[PDB]
Amino acid sequence: EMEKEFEQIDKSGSWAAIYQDIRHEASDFPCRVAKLPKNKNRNRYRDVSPFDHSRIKLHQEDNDYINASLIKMEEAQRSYILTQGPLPNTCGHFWEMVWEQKSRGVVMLNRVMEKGSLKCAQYWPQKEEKEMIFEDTNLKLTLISEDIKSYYTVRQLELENLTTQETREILHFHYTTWPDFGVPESPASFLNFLFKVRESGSLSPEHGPVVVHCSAGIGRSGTFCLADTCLLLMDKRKDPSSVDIKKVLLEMRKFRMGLIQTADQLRFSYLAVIEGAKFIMGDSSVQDQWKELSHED
Ligand SMILES: CNC(=O)[C@H]1Cc2ccc(NS(=O)(=O)O)cc2CN1C(=O)OC(C)(C)C
Ligand SMILES: [Cl-]
Ligand SMILES: [Cl-]
Ligand SMILES: [Cl-]
Ligand SMILES: [Cl-]
Ligand SMILES: [Cl-]
Ligand SMILES: [Mg+2]
Repeated sequence: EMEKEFEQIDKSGSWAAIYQDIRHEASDFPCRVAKLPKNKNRNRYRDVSPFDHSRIKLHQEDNDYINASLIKMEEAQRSYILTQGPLPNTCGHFWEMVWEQKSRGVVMLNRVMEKGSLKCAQYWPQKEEKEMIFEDTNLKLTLISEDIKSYYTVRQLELENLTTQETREILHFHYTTWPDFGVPESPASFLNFLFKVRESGSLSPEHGPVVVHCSAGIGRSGTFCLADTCLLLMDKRKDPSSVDIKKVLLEMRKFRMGLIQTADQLRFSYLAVIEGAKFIMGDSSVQDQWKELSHED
């Protein structure tokens, strides 16, 4: 049981050792496509690649490759697409993937510039009147509106397939205060934002999988998806004790390497899940309290 386990690990001071064991046990599958010479400039990080079995394929002829993985959680019945922050030359592929996979939401857990460097291309329009055309993929993207809170911004985007003229609303949930290789400021701020994504409907099984990215699409992204699936699992069963966090993380790691990048992101994951369980088991009030503690205004 996660809370018993949590205190035990904290008491013994062994998050590092628990975390390294997950890395030692983690799946190792091939990434032959990611490593083809022709795809070198489609990858942000040499040592962060999608496994071939789980990679999202673009529906070109030409080159179907994008650094993106379908994390398909069978028992939870939720899927997520995890991806790197798109590069200047892969922004059209990124929106092409959103369109073909029928995603309704994109969750971005990084900033475009972190520690003085460009960790993600500016892949969405910052101004209504200056829309983006991705000519390679025949798509157009327009900012419709935004709601800026203290530490996250929600945008409404309209994506248009120029070849068909069909349009879709995409919601963009941008967490702007989660440091690279870091943890959110509190369980409350992370959970306030996670429940905003949930409330939008973007995770409904009537849509394609939500797109989740940070810079590499593994650390902050893994943390977000792990907390969510753990909460979903206990919500389905109404049974917090039936969730094994480390087993869930190992299962997700069958679909993409490196998910959760530090022992403190692991420990933060347990914090978020232990706290969010209050909500799941019927303590209505904690949602307002998270919103307050997060200081979103
Ligand atoms: C340590 N650093 C690294 O391993 C790499 C890969 C990574 C993997 C994961 C990652 N975290 S996250 O997935 O964005 O939370 C950030 C980075 C940033 N990196 C880098 O900036 O390293 C580069 C490629 C820029 C030299
Ligand atoms: Cl930004
Ligand atoms: Cl900076
Ligand atoms: Cl970039
Ligand atoms: Cl940072
Ligand atoms: Cl790792
Ligand atoms: Mg304006």
